[PDB]
Amino acid sequence: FVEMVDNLRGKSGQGYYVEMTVGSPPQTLNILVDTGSSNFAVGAAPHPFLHRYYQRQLSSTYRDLRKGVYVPYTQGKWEGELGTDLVSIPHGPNVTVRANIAAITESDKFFINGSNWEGILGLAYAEIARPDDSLEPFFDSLVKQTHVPNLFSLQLCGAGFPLNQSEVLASVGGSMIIGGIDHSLYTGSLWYTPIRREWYYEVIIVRVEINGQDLKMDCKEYNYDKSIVDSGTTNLRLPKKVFEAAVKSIKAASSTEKFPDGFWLGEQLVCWQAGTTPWNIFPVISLYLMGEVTNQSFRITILPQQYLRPVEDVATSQDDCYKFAISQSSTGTVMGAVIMEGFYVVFDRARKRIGFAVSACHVHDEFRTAAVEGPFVTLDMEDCGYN
Ligand SMILES: CC(C)CNC(=O)[C@@H](NC[C@H](Cc1ccccc1)NC(=O)c1cc(C(=O)N[C@H](C)c2ccccc2)cc(N(C)S(C)(=O)=O)c1)[C@@H](C)O
Ligand SMILES: NC(=O)[C@@H]1CCCN1
Repeated sequence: FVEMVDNLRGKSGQGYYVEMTVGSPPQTLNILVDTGSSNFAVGAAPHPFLHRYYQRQLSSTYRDLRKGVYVPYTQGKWEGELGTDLVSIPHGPNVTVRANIAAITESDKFFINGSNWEGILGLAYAEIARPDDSLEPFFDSLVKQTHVPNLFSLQLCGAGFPLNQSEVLASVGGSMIIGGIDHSLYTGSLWYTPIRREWYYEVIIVRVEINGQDLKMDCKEYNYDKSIVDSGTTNLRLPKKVFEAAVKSIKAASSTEKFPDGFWLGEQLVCWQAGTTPWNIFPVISLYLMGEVTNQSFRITILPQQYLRPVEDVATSQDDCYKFAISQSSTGTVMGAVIMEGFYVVFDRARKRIGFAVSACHVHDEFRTAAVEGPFVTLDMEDCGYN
């Protein structure tokens, strides 16, 4: 799928987005790819952080549904008006689809200054779309209206170091292959875990390790409430109990250096002289997921290069600085960009499963690399899922 390879732009901490056009004549907009929601929405009125926005009055194909819509996210929220219009993806399959579109009229802490995206593409299921499950999500409309296979895959590429606005604009930020899988985006084998239920892209974690050492918690604690794959979330987010235990372990593994509590809470950056970041003192983190085969599991392992996110501390500073991107949640585990930047993730909706393979663009050093390995069968499974 050469045509779609490299169709994403973006950065760590900012958001990965794809170019789409809406209405007639086509209006071009950068749309954030978000597997943590199911609404297709675009800025539709002026906003400080928006360089452009959808102008319904200039689209001859716009259809006003005369209904309001409200969408609150873990971070940010917005309000808008529902309609439908023709939508296309310049660097995706060659099709045009009539889709539901939330025209954003008011928002709070949703749009990000300097992000370059103006809308969001909720790729999860109807069950969680607002106002309710009757508002057909975009991917669903795409599959019903075309011959595109009911599957998409994502490769989000972090850089390992900061990028200014010009570099971010002139750089490839990943690929979103619509309807298929591109072997050039990963190495090794693709391991699949079941989509537990079709609402969020829900999965079940069966074990967690920090540098091979078992966190040793009841696996229900790992999925307490739920565990999901969310490309629209920056961090690897963990339930309070798991988070406290994981952080105590990461601290113990990296104790040759002491960091303020603010670092561990993600409130302050840590910096080292240019090129001297001590990646090796930080542990790798492994999450074991249920396999498709009964009593079988596999694990995905990330490196500190995935969980210590680069941040530019000023313009002529000779320091490499980062923020700890693992934080706590009171709404289950959220495998955000920190996990996704390490793997090629296949959302196989047709077979209700998610595949993971080491990403061809994941960041690493000469000594360690991200990994996807299995199978494991000593595993004490299911009672791991929450109810
Ligand atoms: C179904 C829907 C009504 C609710 N579902 C969501 O809220 C889900 N998350 C999807 C939203 C989508 C979104 C929200 C705001 C701006 C852009 C997209 N994402 C978040 O809620 C979310 C986004 C962000 C975030 O900054 N996302 C940006 C755009 C981003 C940067 C880098 C990579 C990917 C995304 C952060 C966090 N934090 C919780 S954190 C500090 O732990 O990572 C959460 C999930 C938490 O259930
Ligand atoms: N995310 C990006 O901007 C990529 C990563 C390396 C340079 N381009």
